[PDB]
Amino acid sequence: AMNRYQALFQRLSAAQQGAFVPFVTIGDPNPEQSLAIMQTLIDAGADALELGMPFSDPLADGPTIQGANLRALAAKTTPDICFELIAQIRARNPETPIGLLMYANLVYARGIDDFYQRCQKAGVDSVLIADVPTNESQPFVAAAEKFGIQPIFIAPPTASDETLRAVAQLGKGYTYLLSRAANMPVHALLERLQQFDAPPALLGFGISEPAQVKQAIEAGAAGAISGSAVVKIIETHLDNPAKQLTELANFTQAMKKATKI
Amino acid sequence: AMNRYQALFQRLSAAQQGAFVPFVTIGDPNPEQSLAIMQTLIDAGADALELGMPFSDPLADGPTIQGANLRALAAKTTPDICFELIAQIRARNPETPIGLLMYANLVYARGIDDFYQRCQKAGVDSVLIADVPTNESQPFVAAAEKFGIQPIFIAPPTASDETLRAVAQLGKGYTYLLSRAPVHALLERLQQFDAPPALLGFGISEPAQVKQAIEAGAAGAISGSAVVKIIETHLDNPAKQLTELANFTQAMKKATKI
Repeated sequence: AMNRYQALFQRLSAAQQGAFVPFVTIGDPNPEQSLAIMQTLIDAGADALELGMPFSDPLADGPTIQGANLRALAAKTTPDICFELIAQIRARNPETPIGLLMYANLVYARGIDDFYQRCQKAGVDSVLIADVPTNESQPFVAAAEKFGIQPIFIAPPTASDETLRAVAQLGKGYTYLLSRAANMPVHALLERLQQFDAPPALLGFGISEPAQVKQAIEAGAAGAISGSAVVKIIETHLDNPAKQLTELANFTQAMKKATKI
Repeated sequence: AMNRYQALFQRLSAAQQGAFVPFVTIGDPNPEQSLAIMQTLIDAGADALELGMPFSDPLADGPTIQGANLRALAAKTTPDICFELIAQIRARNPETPIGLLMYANLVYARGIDDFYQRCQKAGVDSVLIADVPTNESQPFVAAAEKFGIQPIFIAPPTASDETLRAVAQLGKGYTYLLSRAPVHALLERLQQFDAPPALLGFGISEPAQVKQAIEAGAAGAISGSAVVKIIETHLDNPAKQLTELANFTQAMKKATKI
């Protein structure tokens, strides 16, 4: 029977909407507030969550998500903590698809198979391994398959046929369409992905305005994902937890509204 | 019994100079030219090399290092090739220290022991694991010890004490600092804990930053992205690309005179 994303997309299409998926780092600014943040996103109309686990990368300091990683680490977030938090979100929201956007480091650290087992225990739907190409993805996918987890791949504009083949054969759930930006390349790739029979596309890069969401859907994507812009809201109101939440709800409502009509 | 870095710093100390260490991505812009680039850097007075292996991280924000990865990968650079190029540089330059700056991904991918064994075979002196904190570095430090490789760690200024005695204890070769020229202070504790000599690696792209690093008390400076930017801006003319790298490396090394 249908996985959570297959059902989401069919239900949304019947409602003539696309999907809005916000991204947050788990444990930012601390576990308890991160739990409130995740629930607030769901309650305000996020169609699924995309979630990152924190790790240190001092050479890459500066961008918003790295900023989140530092806060979560300062709060002593560990992967065990991240899985406990995901479990609680899953228990309270049994229908909401939950995807993880991981870097390989933490997935290898305690064994690949171990990681995906923990994913199944916590109720994760999908895992996107940000920094391993499709042609090296075999042990990730084998693990994902064993634990019923949908593998999510990135498909850049330049994607080769053998890359898109892999996406369609190995990937489930959705395809992460990274577009760093005239419209023809995006239109070309959406059409290509369908011809290869890949999972539905979410446009995922630099998406910060409601109009970008509406445009993604108009071009034919299934929805859009917003990284930085959700995390930025958390950073802007670090001093005031209550306003973090009301601003995250307001932003989420605006972005989800742009998925309609 | 001195590793390549100890023999280096002994020499540099006698010559009244600090260290200049450029960074490049192995195989950027293709393997043959990368081999010319590495030799050009050494010939032009680089005291050691810091070298990366390319991999794809399309979500990353960091255009210089990203473009280097993309270039090297489009030219079909693989880890096997990286080790072959390293071995050639080593044969031709028996004394020059060669440090790898790696992300964990590639080190785990075919096994940690395997990776450090290939470093040994290739004549690599040190490995810095960019994305694993000292207090999680046990399996890297063990494989490093097993195969005679020196582990290098980053000491961020935010870091405290036990993080910092761990860096001085576990680390060998040099210590990588992201402080800019707080820095007097952080260098003080490092030397107080017997850390390996400290190199400044944040935003070092002009000779005046190299002189400032040394004046500040550091043993030298690492230019983390500047050399890659010269590659990037002279892609259409390989011979010029090499002339610009020689000139830049010369001017950076000169700035190391105490």
